Amino acid sequence: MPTPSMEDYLERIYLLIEEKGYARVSDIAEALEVHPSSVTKMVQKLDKSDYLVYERYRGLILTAKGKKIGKRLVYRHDLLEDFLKMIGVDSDHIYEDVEGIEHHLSWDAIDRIGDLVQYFQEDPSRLNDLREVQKKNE
Amino acid sequence: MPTPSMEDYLERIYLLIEEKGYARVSDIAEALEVHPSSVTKMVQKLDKSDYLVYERYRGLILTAKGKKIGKRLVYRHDLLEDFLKMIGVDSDHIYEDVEGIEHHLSWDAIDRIGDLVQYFQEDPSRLNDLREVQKKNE
Ligand SMILES: [Mg+2]
Ligand SMILES: [Mn+2]
Ligand SMILES: [Mn+2]
Repeated sequence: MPTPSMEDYLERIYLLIEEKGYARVSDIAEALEVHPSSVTKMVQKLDKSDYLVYERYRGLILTAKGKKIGKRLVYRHDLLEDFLKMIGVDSDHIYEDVEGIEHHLSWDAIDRIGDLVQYFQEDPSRLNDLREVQKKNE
Repeated sequence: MPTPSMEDYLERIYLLIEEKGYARVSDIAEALEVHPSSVTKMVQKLDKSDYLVYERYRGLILTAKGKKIGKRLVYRHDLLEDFLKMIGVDSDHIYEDVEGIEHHLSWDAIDRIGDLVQYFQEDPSRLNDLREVQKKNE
C-alpha cells in the first residue's frame, strides 16, 4: 500500500535519527533540495497511515510500523550492494544499480538475492570460482 | 540515448523480425497492448532517426543501428529472466520483475549477471547447493 517514495522517506528519517538523534522537516528539504511544503505534505500522508508522528520539539518520530519499514530498507540496500559488489559491478555503476533494483523488484526476488548472497559466503571458495569465470572471460 | 519507451518498441520489433523478417504494426500494437495510433507515432519517430524503415505490404525492418540495439535488448531481457528463474523467483513474479528492472540496470551489471549465470551453467551442482541454502534458510 505505500509508494516507493513513502518507504524511502521512512528510510531517510530512520537514518537521520541514526546520525544525530532527530529528524527534522528542514533536514529532508535540504537533502532532497525540494521545497519544505512538499516534505510536510509527504509527512502528512505518512502520519495519516500511522507510519510516523510529529511533535514540534522532538520532530519526526517513527511508529512501530514506520521503524520496521525503515530498518528493512536500510538492510535491503546493504544486501543488494553486497550482491552487486560480489558479481563485480564497478564503483561507477553500483550505486545507481542498487537504487534501480530496490525500486523495481518484488520482495520475493529480494529474498532470493539474499539466499544467493548467503550462498557465496557459507563457502567463500564459491566466490573465488565466480571470479575465475570473470577472469577467463577477460 | 534511446528512451525506455523506444527500447520496449525496439525489443519487440526485433523479436518479430527474428521470427518473420518484418514486424507488422498490428502485431506490435497487440504485443505491447497499445492503440495502433500510438505505434504509428513511435514508428514515425524511429523512422525519422533511422532505427527502422517501413516497407509497404510488409511492415518494419530495423537498420543496422536499430538491430544492434534491439539484439542487445532481447539479450538483456532473456538473461534477466534466466537469472531470476535460476535463483528461484516464483514463476508468477518473473515477467513483471524483468520488465521492471530491465530499464534500471547498467550494462555493466547485465554483463556481471551474465558471468553469474555462466558460473551456474559450468557446474550445475552449484544450483543444488544454492537450493539447500534456500531450503535451510526457511
Ligand atoms: Mg536509498
Ligand atoms: Mn523486455
Ligand atoms: Mn520494459
